[PDB]
Amino acid sequence: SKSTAEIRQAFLDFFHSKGHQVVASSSLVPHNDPTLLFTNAGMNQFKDVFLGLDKRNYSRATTSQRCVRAGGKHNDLENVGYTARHHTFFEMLGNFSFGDYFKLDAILFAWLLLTSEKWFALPKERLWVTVYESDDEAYEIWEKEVGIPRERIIRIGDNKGAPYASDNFWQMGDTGPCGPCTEIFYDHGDHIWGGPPGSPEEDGDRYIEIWNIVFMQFNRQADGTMEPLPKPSVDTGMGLERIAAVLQHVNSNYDIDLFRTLIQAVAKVTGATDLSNKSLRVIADHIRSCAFLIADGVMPSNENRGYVLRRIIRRAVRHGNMLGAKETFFYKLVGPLIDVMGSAGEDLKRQQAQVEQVLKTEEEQFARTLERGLALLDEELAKLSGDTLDGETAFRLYDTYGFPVDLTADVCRERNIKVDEAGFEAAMEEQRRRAREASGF
Ligand SMILES: NCC(=O)NS(=O)(=O)OC[C@H]1O[C@@H](n2cnc3c(N)ncnc32)[C@H](O)[C@@H]1O
Repeated sequence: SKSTAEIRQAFLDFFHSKGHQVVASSSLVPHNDPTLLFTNAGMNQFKDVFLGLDKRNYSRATTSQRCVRAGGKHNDLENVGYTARHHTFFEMLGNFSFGDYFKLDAILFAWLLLTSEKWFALPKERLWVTVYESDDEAYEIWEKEVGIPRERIIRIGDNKGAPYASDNFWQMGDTGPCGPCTEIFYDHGDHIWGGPPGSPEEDGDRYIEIWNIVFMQFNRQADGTMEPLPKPSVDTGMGLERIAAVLQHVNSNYDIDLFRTLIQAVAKVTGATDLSNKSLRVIADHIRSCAFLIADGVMPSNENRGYVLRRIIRRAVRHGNMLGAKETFFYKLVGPLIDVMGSAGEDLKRQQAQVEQVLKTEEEQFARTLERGLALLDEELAKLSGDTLDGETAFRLYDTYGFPVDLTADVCRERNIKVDEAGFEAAMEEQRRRAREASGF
C-alpha cells in the first residue's frame, strides 16, 4: 500500500493534473485574522478569496494543510485517545474553487479520486454520503449523476439543535465563510462498533467521515445572520490520516505507517512496553501539535495561544508519567516526528533544536510540581465521596501546582470521576475579586 507521504503527494498530483494550483500549507498561526486561534482548515488561508476581498492569479487550488483543532470553533482535544479518528494536529487534503466550478464537478472530482481504478480505487459499495437536508441539488447529483444507491445517501438537517447548526453546514467560525456541505464516509466493517451517519450509533469508528465538500455560500456575522458571498465557491477537506488508514487496510488512524513508527518512539522514550495503552497514542498525537505550534512561533505562556500550547504539553507530560517515564522525554520525540512527516515537516526540521529546547524547558518546569500535584490529587480522590472532584481542589491544583483544569479533568476521567467546573470557576472568580480589592482603582 501507499505510504502517508505517497498519499499526500498523490492527492496533490491528482488536483494539479486537474488544473489546480498547488499552494503550500500555511502556518498554524495567522498574522492577519483576529478571529482565528489556530489554523483549523485548508480554507483558512483563502478566507479573503472566498469573501471576494482578494483575488489570486489562479481560480482553483489544492493544498495539504497542517491543522490544529484544540480550541476555538473546532476543538477535538478531548476526543484524542478515545477514538480512532480524532487528532489535535492533522493534515487536511483540500481542493478549492474560487468562483470556478461548483457542485457537480466538485462531487465528480472527489468521487473520481476515491473510486477510479486509475486512482485510489476504493470499493464503491463501502462509501456512504450525507447531504444537507435542504440541498436537493447535492442529493440529485449523488443519486443520478454519480449513481450512489439511495439507501446510502443520507439527508442531515440542523442536527446540532439550532439554525445552520449541522454536520452538513460547515462554518469556519462564529464569523466567516460557510455553507451547506456534503460528506463522504467509508464503512470500515462490522468488526468495528458503530452505525452510519444519522443513526443512533453514528458516533462509532465504523463509518468514518473521510472527505467534506463545502459549497461556500455565506459570510456569517457575529449576530448569527448570513450574508451571501459574491460568488458561490467550493472548499473541500479530507483527513490525510483517515484516508491513509483506509488505503493501508487498517481501521485506526494510529495504525497507519506514520503513527506506528511514532508510537514505537514514544514507547522507547517512556519505557512503556504495552503498545496498546492509549497514553502512547495521546502522546504521539500531542507531540505533533506541540512541536509544529512551536515551529510556527507559539511559545508556552499563561495566556491565549501560549496557554493552549502549555496545556497540551503538560497533558502529554502527565501521560508520560502514567506510563512510568523516569526522565525528561517529550522533547526526544521531535527527531522521530521529523522522520515520519516527510516534506510536511520541513518547517519543524528547520527549527529542530529550538523546538526541542522549548519542549525540554517546559517539561522541566512542570516537573517541579507534577508528581507533587498528582500526589495531592490521589490523596483527595482516595477520600472523595461521590463522582465529582470539588472545585476548590481543582483550583488548588491550578493555583499551587500549575495544573490546568482540563489536565485535572483528564486524570479524573480515567477513574470515572468528574470535576466540578462551576466550582472551579467560582474559585477563580473569588480570587479575581480579591485581586481587584487589593489592587484598587
Ligand atoms: N473546510 C471544510 C472542513 O474543515 N471540513 S471538516 O471539518 O469536516 O474537516 C475535513 C476533514 O478533515 C478530517 N478531520 C477533521 N477534524 C479532524 C480531527 N480532529 N482529527 C483528524 N481528522 C480530522 C476529516 O476527515 C474531515 O472530513
